[PDB]
Amino acid sequence: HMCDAFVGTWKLVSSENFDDYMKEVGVGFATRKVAGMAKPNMIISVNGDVITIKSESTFKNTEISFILGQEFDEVTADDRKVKSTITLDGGVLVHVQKWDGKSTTIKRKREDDKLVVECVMKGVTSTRVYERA
Ligand SMILES: Cc1c(Cc2ccccc2)nc(C(C)(C)C)c(-c2nnn[nH]2)c1-c1ccccc1
Repeated sequence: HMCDAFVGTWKLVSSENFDDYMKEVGVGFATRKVAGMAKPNMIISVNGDVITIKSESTFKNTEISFILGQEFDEVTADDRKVKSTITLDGGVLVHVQKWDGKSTTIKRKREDDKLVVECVMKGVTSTRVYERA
């Protein structure tokens, strides 16, 4: 219901430093190059306490469905198996992924008519902006 403001279909309109963020995370060259090209839609829906986030692109389609604060297993777009927890803190969806002893955090926030996705690995940050389809 505050989560309401995220629901919808959001198309990528800009990206900054995503290749460097992916490098830091450990994504391989072929997947960086092809994923980097893509123009994914991020589709967010809610049904009760279950939130679903889908990403659809020419590269890969991904889907997670989860309850806030309850850890789950995820397969990332670059085919890594991680343990994820998503919480809603001060209005921002905060997605933490843990794998192989590492961690990254992906934040989704509403800013004006945009959905802004900030990805952080160590000190490398990427910002991706999406707008309503
Ligand atoms: C490859 C990839 C990664 C890699 C990665 C995953 C997990 C942690 C760190 C890196 N990450 C993302 C996030 C969630 C982080 C932005 C996307 C992505 N962009 N739009 N929707 N999904 C894609 C992606 C998916 C389809 C098409 C293009 C890009």
